[PDB]
Amino acid sequence: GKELVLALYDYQEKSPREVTMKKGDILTLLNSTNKDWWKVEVNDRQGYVPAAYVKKLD
Repeated sequence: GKELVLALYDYQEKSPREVTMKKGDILTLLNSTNKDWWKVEVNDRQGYVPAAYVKKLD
């Protein structure tokens, strides 16, 4: 995915499939098909984070 999202809160990964982000991070939204968890790229890391904890930039 090429779209960007702003991390609204800090979030430490709770499972192997999740990824960690700091508030203010600009992440690349890879997949937003799931209503609750969006897959994002945090710099050079990849995984899921709660959709409600990020904000699409467009």
